[PDB]
Amino acid sequence: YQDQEQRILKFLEELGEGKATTAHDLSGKLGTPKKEIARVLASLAKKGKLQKEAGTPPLWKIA
Repeated sequence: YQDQEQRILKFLEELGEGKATTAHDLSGKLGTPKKEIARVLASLAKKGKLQKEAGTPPLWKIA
């Protein structure tokens, strides 16, 4: 998608392609609100391409 996607994509690849990340890192770099990152995360996962590790390890996942 527009820059919106180009950003999130470059974010994960900026730390490590094929890995996971945390909100503190997302809202920190992207400078976006936790409400936004949390929305797109659940919205993208709708297709099954996104993932969110909701357990012991506080962080999301990749699909």
